[PDB]
Amino acid sequence: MDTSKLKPNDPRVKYETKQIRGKTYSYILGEPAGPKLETVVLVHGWPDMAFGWRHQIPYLMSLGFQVVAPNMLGYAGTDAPRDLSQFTLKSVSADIAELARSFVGQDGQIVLGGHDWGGAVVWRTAYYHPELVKAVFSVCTPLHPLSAEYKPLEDIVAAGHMLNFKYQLQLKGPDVEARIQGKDMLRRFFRAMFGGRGPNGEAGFSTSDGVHFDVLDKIGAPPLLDEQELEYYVEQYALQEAPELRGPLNWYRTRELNAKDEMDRAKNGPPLRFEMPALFVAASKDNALPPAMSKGMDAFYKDLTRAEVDATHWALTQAGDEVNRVIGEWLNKALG
Ligand SMILES: O=C(N[C@H]1CC[C@H](Oc2ccc(C(=O)O)cc2)CC1)N[C@]12C[C@H]3C[C@H](C[C@H](C3)C1)C2
Repeated sequence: MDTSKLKPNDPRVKYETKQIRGKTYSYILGEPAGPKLETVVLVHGWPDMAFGWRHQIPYLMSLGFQVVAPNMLGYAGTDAPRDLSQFTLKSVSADIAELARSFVGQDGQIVLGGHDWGGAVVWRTAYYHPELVKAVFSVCTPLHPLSAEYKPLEDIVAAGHMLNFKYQLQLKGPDVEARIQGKDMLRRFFRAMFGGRGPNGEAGFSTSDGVHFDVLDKIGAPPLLDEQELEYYVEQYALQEAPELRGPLNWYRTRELNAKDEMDRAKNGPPLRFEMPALFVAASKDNALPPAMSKGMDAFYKDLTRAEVDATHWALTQAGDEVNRVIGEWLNKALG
């Protein structure tokens, strides 16, 4: 089979929905070349969608894997509940567990991979559902420990800490949700988020201040999406009810809910400990998720493989071939 990246509306895969824990979940389903060896579930982040795995999906199919890549809660053809408790890592992990078992059966196991917010999801899924997850990998996103405390991000950055996360204040508030509505604004947003620049090279997004709305009308073509890829992101995001970014931005509105879930697990529940094979792929030039942030993470794993790829945040695509071979070689070791 052709292993080149999925194009928009690619015919090598199926596009389906299933009811999952009270929500319509849409996903990409790729069937294996040859006998099915494993099922791989792939979890994207923000502001991405299942199509963000376009380089990995046909590659994994060619190796004999069934691939299920959902549009996560809030995104594209998937429901965007009003209730923020649906957007917690624990609830979305349970969604993933039910969706995965709808393919492999309740007794089955999966390989689970994530990027960005999806990487945070898959570490929690392997923690909440060890019965299900045979092997787990994350691109860019390292492990964070179980939250023992909750402090508003406002106070954290006001104290001079976690300043590379300050854009999340803007994302969780009203401004992006209110201003980025409709296809034409979504297109400008995606030009910014995938590397487009203004007439004098100004960025459309920063980790300090978030989306730079005044740059958006003059932002040029993104280097990390071709024109039809850009338009597919616009079209798919436009499936959401106005305001279209409510669902995706709800992921930044769960800090307190997630903390409450995990302060519990951190006192009664089992410790964070991954006995199954795990892979962490860092990205050299990710300024939100720099490799240095993964420093103390190996102690939580019996069997963690580390890799680094020379790419920005959008490593699945910009370094797609290298990421593919890191994953494929690790799976050779992890599954056999
Ligand atoms: O915020 C998160 N991703 C955004 C994705 C888009 C990027 O913006 C970019 C990136 C690159 C470019 C470019 O190449 O030009 C432009 C804009 C900024 C960060 N990810 C999380 C994932 C987990 C959970 C929570 C906290 C922490 C760890 C990071 C969210």
